[PDB]
Amino acid sequence: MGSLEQRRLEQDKRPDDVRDEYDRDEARLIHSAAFRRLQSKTQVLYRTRLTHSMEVAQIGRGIVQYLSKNKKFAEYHEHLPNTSLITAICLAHDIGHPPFGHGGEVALNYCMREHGGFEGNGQTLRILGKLDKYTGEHGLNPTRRMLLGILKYPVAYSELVNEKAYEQVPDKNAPYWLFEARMQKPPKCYHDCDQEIVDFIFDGFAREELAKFTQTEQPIDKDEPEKPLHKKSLYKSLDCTIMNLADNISYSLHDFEDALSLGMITQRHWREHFEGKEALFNDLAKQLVRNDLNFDLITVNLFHKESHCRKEAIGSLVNLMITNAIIEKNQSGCENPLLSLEVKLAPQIEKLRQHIFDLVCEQVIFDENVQQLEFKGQKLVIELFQTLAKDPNRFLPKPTRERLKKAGEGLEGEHKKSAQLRVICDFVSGMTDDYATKFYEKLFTPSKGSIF
Amino acid sequence: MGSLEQRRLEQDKRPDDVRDEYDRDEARLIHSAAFRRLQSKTQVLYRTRLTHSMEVAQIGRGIVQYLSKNKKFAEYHEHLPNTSLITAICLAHDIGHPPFGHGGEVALNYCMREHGGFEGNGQTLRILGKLDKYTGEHGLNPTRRMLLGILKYPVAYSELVNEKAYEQVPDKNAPYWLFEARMQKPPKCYHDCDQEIVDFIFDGFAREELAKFTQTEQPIDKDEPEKPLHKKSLYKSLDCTIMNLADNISYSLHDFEDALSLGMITQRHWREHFEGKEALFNDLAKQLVRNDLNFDLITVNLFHKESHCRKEAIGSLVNLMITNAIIEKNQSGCENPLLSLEVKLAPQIEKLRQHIFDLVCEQVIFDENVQQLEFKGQKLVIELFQTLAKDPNRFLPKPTRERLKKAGEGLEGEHKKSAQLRVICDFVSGMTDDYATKFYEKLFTPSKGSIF
Ligand SMILES: [Mg+2]
Ligand SMILES: [Mg+2]
Repeated sequence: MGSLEQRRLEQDKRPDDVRDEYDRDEARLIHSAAFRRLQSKTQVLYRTRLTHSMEVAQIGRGIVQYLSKNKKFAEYHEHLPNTSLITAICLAHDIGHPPFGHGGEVALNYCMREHGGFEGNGQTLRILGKLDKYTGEHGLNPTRRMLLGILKYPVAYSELVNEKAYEQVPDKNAPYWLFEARMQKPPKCYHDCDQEIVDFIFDGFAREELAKFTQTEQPIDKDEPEKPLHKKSLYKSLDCTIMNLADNISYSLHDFEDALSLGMITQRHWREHFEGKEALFNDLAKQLVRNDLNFDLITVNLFHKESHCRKEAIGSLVNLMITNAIIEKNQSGCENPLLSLEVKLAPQIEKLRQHIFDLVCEQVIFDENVQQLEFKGQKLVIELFQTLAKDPNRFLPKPTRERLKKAGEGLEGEHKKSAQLRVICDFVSGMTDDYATKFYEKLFTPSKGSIF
Repeated sequence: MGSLEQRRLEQDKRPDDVRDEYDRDEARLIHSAAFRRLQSKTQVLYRTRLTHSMEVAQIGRGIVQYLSKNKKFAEYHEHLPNTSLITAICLAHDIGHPPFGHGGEVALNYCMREHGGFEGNGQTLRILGKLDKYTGEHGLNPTRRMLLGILKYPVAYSELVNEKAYEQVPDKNAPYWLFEARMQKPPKCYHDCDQEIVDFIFDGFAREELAKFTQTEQPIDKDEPEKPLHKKSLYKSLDCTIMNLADNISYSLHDFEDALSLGMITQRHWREHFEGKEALFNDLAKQLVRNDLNFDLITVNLFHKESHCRKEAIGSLVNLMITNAIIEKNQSGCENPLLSLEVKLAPQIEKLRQHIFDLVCEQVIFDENVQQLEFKGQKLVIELFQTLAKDPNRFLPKPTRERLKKAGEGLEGEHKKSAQLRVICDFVSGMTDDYATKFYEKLFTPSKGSIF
């Protein structure tokens, strides 16, 4: 089998470069157009995706550091990623996310219904492995282990999608962009047209390991037992578990901290969301003997006037989760360490992390005004994709027109159409929020737009 | 003397934390309000200060890595900073820069003429050591070595300023914000009101070392020999030399790369700026035997249609400077390694780096439209500072009103005034470009502004 430091394309380093291949991955990523676009992309609307990706990289390094010295896990030290690989994986995890976030993701998936759908994490793999113009046709040409580390869902769209969930009540009067977004969310997956990339990631493993590692589950009873739902992938690589843990800690605490600052989560919300289960903080305070973890003391410090009393509690909770990162084996039958080993929190810490994250989804993610803005990004992307798809040679830039022509060669009929719509999907998804707004305004908004 | 890992305020780590003090500095910085503000701050206007600071951190780590293995410099390996310290120093170097960049810096220095002036690098030290609300009154409370690493100019404003350079031809008809900005630029320095911070940084050194390390020079003949000019500090710490080298590589190549993309630097500009001295590339190509360094070959790749041919040359030039980082001793009489040792490029590489950077200043920094926008930031900040200074209790937020009251206590007369204007200067300088624009529009622009 192939090495983990192997790339799809041959790009050997000069003898002047003792940097390991994982550092070369970090260097290419930071100097890449896909990573620099994280500035003009916000996840909530304040906090940009670049800042979130840096905080996630910091948390992941702290996780890897904590594990690399805890001798209870000394048996697994050799399989931990290094500082450069965990950073590059953490800094790349939100690269594929489209403009306007979930509003744009639902939009592109709805437009690509007959052509493979769209999902952000799949586009992250698509950009990293092919789209980014660091190479001709191999993206940034990352190492096998880095590609595996960003593959959060190693199962294809077709193998996971349940198109019965897309079913809608007919409405002759509704425009094409007007629908319930929750019923058009894609499965978390990789795109079928990128199977070659996934083949490379998995050529360094035994095929029985691949079958066990790509196992899925059928979730049941989201509201009713017969409600149709997509299938979920079940397992991620070891490095991916570390990044996914850091990614959730930031969403649970750092987006919570921003919610306190903006006033979207009050102490009344806190004490009502924790009206029961004050032991989520208190019982932990007893076991670890940390008076700072007392529910009433940490509540006063979180909702304190002095900003140094809040950041001290946020950082205390950030440190509490990093110090409670355990590494177990997943219920996959895999014997490879990178496929069988998982990093996660202590069960009592995860209960507290989730319960803080649930208050964030309730007051921030599902705020009426936040959702109204997501729908507008849905309308904008749909209306932009339609127009770019109706006459792509009139509107698209010349290099994008070349890819669309190139994608259709050797293909005819419906396969040619899906391959060319994929290029348009990669063009729109690779837009920044302001670039997509300007592109919308040049095409539709009455008095806006300039030829330069 | 005191240790380099010592902080002004006592904030010892728990036994659960094996992170070194320099990693704790990196962790606090990333989760700090001052570092997160780098998203909404651009240096040129595209590339944000956050992205520039990440690229600088990457270059610095590559420099430290290259030096930590080159055995010609093995005698100095023990004095190199670690990965966390060089990152925190690189990620913090542009924290103090005000809104609208040099336009805002000239603005604040002009307003603070009688009250100590303003300079960005000084505010970086002021934020890191006192202003940031991570602690009560000690900022992020960084280690002594990190504070030293961001102290680019270890000489005070008063000791360097030449107020004859501020002299202006009288103009009764000109508004207060209308002046030549070049004649009101401050010296590169630290603010006199922050001498206590600088005292702490230097208590870990012998006083003779401090006198030699804080030596200055009087530059002569900017245009004419008798043209008045500020004095310059002469020496930086070892870690600061590494950060300052990375900071200049990014400005010389990464801002050059953006200039190619936006069309602000043409191949005609390149071949005319290099009409002579093609040997800046070619002679290096002969010594290192690198055909890619041929002037005509690298020109075709830099100004190529394929974006992978440009990024390959930019990264080749980024790698060429990192591989030519030498560490010598400065002409300071210092015997401490952190004060006597400097990191810099090979003389022939610096000639090429500077000559590329000169084309960036000519076509980008001094573009007429870029300068027109800088002046507008100058007008906006001046008009905002004046109004905030005329009635600070009517306009400033309550916490900022508390600091201004607190800064004036124990003082009367002109010293009280300068101390309270310093708080207003810290408030404006700590604004983001959009926050300062909204604050300007609430106060002056006819139909804009909301009470929320
Ligand atoms: Mg994320
Ligand atoms: Mg800089």
